[PDB]
Amino acid sequence: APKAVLVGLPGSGKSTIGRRLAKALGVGLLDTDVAIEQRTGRSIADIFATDGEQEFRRIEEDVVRAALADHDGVLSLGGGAVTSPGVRAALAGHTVVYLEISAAEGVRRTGGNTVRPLLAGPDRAEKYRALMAKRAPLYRRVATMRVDTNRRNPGAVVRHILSRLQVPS
Ligand SMILES: Nc1ncnc2c1ncn2[C@@H]1O[C@H](COP(=O)(O)OP(=O)(O)O)[C@@H](O)[C@H]1O
Ligand SMILES: O=C(O)C1=C[C@]2(O)C=CCO[C@H](C1)[C@@H]2O
Repeated sequence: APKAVLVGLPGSGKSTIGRRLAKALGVGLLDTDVAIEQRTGRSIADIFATDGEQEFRRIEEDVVRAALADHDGVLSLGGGAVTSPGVRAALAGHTVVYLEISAAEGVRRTGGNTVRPLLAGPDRAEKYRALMAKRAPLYRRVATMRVDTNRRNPGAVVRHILSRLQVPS
């Protein structure tokens, strides 16, 4: 039972915030993207490219379930995990922190040479806004807490999370 589950588009800060957040709570960080790659011995890009997204979502869903059952620290889901309904159902009852980012900032923060099957040029920004439109509702439905990561330098993001995790709502 993770202390917290982080959800958000790529660029929202799931590894930046999830590392600072897991240290602060004195527990480990688990990223389901890396967990997929450790389970399968394959890169994320190879699974998309070779087996298709539908088969990727199935490994993901099973990895997420396994992490929700097993992990006691901070768990960050890959950006599209929430599109699988059985991920959304497994998330019920958990502490879910939606990292909210704008398009322009998400795009800016994701502009390096990381391989992203669903977020490649040209028109990468237009893709990101399609991902947002599609997924923002899904993140809102599963989240038990929403945090703007736009301006906030990370340590302030984390501080906000901690004090919100401690008090009732
Ligand atoms: N609160 C923040 N402020 C500024 N930059 C951030 C913040 N959170 C993450 N970043 C930066 O944005 C990029 C994407 O970070 P990452 O944490 O991997 O996002 P995700 O893991 O959701 O894709 C990194 O270069 C990181 O330094
Ligand atoms: O937003 C996505 O669908 C994905 C985001 C990632 O977390 C990031 C990089 C590679 O693409 C897939 C799928 C990963 O799960």
